[PDB]
Amino acid sequence: MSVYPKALRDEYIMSKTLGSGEVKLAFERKTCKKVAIKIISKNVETEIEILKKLNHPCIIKIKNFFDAEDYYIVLELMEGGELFDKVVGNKRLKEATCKLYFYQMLLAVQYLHENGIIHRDLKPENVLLSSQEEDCLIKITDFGHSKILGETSLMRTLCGTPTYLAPEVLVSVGTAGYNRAVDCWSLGVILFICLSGYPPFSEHRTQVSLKDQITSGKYNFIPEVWAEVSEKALDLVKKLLVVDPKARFTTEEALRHPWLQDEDMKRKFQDLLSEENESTALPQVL
Amino acid sequence: MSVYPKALRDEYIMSKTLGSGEVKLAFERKTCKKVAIKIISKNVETEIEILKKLNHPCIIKIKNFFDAEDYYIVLELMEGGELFDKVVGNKRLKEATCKLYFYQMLLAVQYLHENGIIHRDLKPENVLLSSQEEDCLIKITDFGHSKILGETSLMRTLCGTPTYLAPEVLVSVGTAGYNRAVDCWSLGVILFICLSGYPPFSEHRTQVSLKDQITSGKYNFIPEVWAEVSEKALDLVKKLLVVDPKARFTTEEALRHPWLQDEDMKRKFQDLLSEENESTALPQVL
Ligand SMILES: Nc1cc(-c2cccnc2)n[nH]1
Ligand SMILES: Nc1cc(-c2cccnc2)n[nH]1
Ligand SMILES: [Cl-]
Ligand SMILES: [Cl-]
Repeated sequence: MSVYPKALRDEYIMSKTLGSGEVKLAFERKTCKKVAIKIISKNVETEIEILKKLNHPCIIKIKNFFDAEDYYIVLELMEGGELFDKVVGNKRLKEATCKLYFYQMLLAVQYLHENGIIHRDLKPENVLLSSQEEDCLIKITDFGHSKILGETSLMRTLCGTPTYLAPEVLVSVGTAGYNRAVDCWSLGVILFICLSGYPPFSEHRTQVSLKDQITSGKYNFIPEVWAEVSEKALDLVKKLLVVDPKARFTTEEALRHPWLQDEDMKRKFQDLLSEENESTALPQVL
Repeated sequence: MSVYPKALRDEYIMSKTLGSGEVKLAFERKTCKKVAIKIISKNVETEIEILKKLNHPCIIKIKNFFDAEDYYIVLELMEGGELFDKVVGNKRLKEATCKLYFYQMLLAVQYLHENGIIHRDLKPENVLLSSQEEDCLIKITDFGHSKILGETSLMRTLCGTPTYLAPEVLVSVGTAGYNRAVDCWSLGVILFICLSGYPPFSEHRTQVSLKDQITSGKYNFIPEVWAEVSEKALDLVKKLLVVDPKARFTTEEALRHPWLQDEDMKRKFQDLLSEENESTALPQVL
């Protein structure tokens, strides 16, 4: 009881659903190559604007866009699907795999912040794996909730005498420009789930409200589970799941952390990178 | 070394400067009536959008707009000029006059908030008097810094499970939707200046920083000055200059305050209103 717009249909051959909410597999007619088409029912203009400008190997790339009776966003296909499907229902990833994926999430999020973009909705369902192999490339998706940086409204206000300026505004100055720390919290919640198989904060088998657990920063620590996990890995989690956003670890601090000082891991990612990049490598000036 | 655009020039005869920063007096050709033309050098689109939709006797009305090499905003002329020029350099207004003007500022700001608009830059230089008479109509101007309401970004976020939501975001929930209280602070600083002739917070003859005076909410109280002012008037000032924005008086609470329960004042404003409105009164169905 619905059709695809003529414009989309002219360029792509639509196929099977990859993930409803919907995301469909499609074939670009010109190349005969698999693509992914994200259908948004009728903020998307901001998302396209962000996507088009951003260029990193661990951030999803926009290939095409259709503004019809619904929104159609053509993206590169990720054959591994969602990271969520690897962690769902107490399923746990090996420490090495966690590092390989985490490192990439850190590089991706560092890039975003470097470029003044805050994702705001990082989750295992927004981290996509490139292949059905455990040693693969990851890419960050869903820039729907993303925000463009600048405390510009406060900065403009501060340029004047605060004769008439309310105290709450002068108070906010202390915290202002730490909105990006929300993404480091999120990564910290992601890293906990990956390593343990379980969430740090939940309403399962507890009296304390999800709100209170988070505000206090008192995560559920199950020793039996974490015993199979290194002290370095847990130290990093502890460093990102810090209530004070000014005290919280940045992507830079996390990347400098001992847990990430792994040359084997760094080499594997570089090998996966060159493997992807080998297909489109133009001969070069020597 | 500059000219007015042909489009503006086709409709208006530009005249003398009313206030630089610039604001010029002009004559609408069709009516031979005095107008005020605000020239902004190349947010104005938001300001026009707000102005066009808002309709209250104590809020400036937009008559025309020109988007040229500069921005030109045609507004109703206010022959009394800025309220700032009545309070500048220890000059003080009589209590009755303060009430008449304050009441109108409260009605104007109530309207804004009722309609989901926060002015954000209320000052005596943004309050315009209709005539050179002390008993006159006032109108609120400069919607440049104004913001359109809705905690929509937090509201959208709260619709989900906060498994991955940062604690600072859950903390902000307590305060969220009290941004309008910034305008009540501002009015409170305005009312202090009008009644006393002096500002509540300044770096003049004091050790404590302007920031600290405001954050603490410790205004400069000079008894000798305020002795000539009623306890009701000062009680209202004390009620608006409250550090906690949740505890601070709203426009509704202020309008309900004993100081404003003045039928003589309310009658005078109504008489000034009908006097302005008499010119454009269409005969009506009886
Ligand atoms: N852009 C993109 C989305 C997807 C996907 C794959 C499987 C399930 N859900 C989403 N792949 N590539
Ligand atoms: N719209 C408007 C502005 C002004 C004005 C008058 C005098 C000084 N500064 C501004 N009258 N009416
Ligand atoms: Cl179809
Ligand atoms: Cl000219």
